Amino acid sequence: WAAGGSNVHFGAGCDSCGVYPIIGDRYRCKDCKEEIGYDLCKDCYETPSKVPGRFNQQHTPDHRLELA
Amino acid sequence: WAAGGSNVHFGAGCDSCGVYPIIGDRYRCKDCKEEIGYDLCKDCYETPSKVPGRFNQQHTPDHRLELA
Ligand SMILES: [Zn+2]
Ligand SMILES: [Zn+2]
Ligand SMILES: [Zn+2]
Ligand SMILES: [Zn+2]
Repeated sequence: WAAGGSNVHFGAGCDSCGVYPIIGDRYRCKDCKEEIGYDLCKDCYETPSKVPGRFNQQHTPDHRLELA
Repeated sequence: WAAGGSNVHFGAGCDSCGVYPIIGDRYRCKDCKEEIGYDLCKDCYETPSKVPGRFNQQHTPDHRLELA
């Protein structure tokens, strides 16, 4: 069972703004293969933003992001 | 950034024993609704034993389960 439901993602936090839990939609990078994952909320997804990661990930603007 | 993410899944709980977070391996149903998730811990997946949540109108014995 998903924790928090479908509008609260207690299993990840935004790498750009640090929000936790991710409220709303969640976007997850499929290119960053580091174990920690790379995730962002919608606001940070929609905003042009250079955050390479919060846990020493290597996320480049060419990386692809999908929603869960 | 995913919390846990290795033997700790803060985005899911077992539908069989209600444990949360699922510590250890996590099995997720691929046939149940993408929205309404169905998850199990290792113990509940491997054990052949009735629990009151072992199958429902939504999650049915033909459903397939994958590892995370
Ligand atoms: Zn990335
Ligand atoms: Zn954000
Ligand atoms: Zn199912
Ligand atoms: Zn269980």
